[PDB]
Amino acid sequence: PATPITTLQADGTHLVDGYGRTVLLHGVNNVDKDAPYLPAGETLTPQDIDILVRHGFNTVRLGTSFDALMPQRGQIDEAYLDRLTGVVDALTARGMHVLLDNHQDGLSKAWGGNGFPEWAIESRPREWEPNPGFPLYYLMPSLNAGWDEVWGNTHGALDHLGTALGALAERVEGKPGVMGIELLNEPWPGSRFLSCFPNGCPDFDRTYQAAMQKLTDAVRAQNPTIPVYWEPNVTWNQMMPSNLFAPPVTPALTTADVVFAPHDYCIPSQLAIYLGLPQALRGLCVPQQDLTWSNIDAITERANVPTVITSFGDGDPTVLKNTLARADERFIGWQYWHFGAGNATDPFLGEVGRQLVRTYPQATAGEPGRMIFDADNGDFAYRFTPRAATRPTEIFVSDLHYPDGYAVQVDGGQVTSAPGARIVTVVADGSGPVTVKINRPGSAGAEVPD
Ligand code: NA
Repeated sequence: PATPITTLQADGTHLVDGYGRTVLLHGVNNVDKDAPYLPAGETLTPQDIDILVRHGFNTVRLGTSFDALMPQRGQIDEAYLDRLTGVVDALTARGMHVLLDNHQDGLSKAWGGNGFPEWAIESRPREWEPNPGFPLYYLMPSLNAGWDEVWGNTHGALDHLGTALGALAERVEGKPGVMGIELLNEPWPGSRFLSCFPNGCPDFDRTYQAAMQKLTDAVRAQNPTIPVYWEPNVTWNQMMPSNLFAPPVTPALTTADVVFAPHDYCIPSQLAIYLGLPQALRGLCVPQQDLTWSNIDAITERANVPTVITSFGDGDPTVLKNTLARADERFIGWQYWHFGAGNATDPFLGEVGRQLVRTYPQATAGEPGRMIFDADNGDFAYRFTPRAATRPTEIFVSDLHYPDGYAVQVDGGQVTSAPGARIVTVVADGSGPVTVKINRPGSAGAEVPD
């Protein structure tokens, strides 16, 4: 008898469910970048969804796009919206919190990318201008001129995008499992991007923040309560800090339920995948990714809003621990790139899945304390401080790490679930801290960090 899914509400840095519990989201991306969008029989199947549930994932970052929503000037595609809501409903029915990702790469299909419809952008690449494809096409002069049209609202591109996202927001209004709308994937600053280096671009971030606020206000005009997810400008991915929410340079947030949505990629990993550069350069992933996490801490400290890592990984098993361990340190959730529809085999049964599939507290009837998971042998420890909630703490137990079953110990509380349950339920004895250990029966287990 599964716990009915609820809306999530940001309370400082916490996402809190309808039962008063603090939620940790671990899941995947599923994004359709080419017309026709979400066509019959090419979306996530019940077998796909069974795979996600089996491995205890509780979120999907589901792609949409301006092009999908408004493929002709001023004309919402209501049929596309039917198809999208069908996928959303399928996911939320199985306990997945769905984040609607307004996706783009390279601005538009004019450049071989996706996201903004071609009718909305005037700029076009010339026949003689080199196009290196993703990701280096962000250096093309015509693609930069396109971005300038966006941030200058030269031809009303953001006004139309506001209409599109407003229509989406209206369509999903009232659905508790919709965790929000992510306003724009990887926003690129355009022609003056060199102002972001080597230490960020406060003036651009003022422009960007105002655009995100305008979009947020348009969304909220049609759906007053839906959470909105704001990415940093994408020079973030080249180690640059964000200047969002940094008065007096940029405004303090005065809008409820805004969540920070950064990505966490290793540059040399991505360069090896897309350019064929030496894989051994990934020697630098650890220190470079540590820089990203430090940039996240700065936002957390200054703005006091939640963070979800909305994209990371991209098939490289060597880099995952850098995200996973640092996210666990901060009790921050995440969505892995990428999970395709129509899987003929479970793609989580190898090295990537060994790390992504974890024992973890999906919802805590308390304030989270420190947590560790050992992805080699399944050792798990977690401490938290109880607060009153209307449901118990629920901890998903990896279906991969315990081939002879699992043992659970709780200090300061009790296990109320059956032996071998997929979900461990824990009720606190009192006001004092609760410590949960889960491990293989013969293991001495993990210790709570610090
Ligand atoms: Na498609």
